[PDB]
Amino acid sequence: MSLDPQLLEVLACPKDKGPLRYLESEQLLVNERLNLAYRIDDGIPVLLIDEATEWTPNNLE
Repeated sequence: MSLDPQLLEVLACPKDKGPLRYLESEQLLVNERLNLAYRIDDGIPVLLIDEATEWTPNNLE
């Protein structure tokens, strides 16, 4: 199927257990349902319960 799935694998949220959306540009893992983001810091993705930071969510009224 081409590409390199080995260097990716499946990264899921520790709480939601859902697959995080991988941003290749800045190595960001965002849960699109909780609107929370996990950072991959120097090759190490910090997947913790409370280490999730607020990301740009849905717009307001």
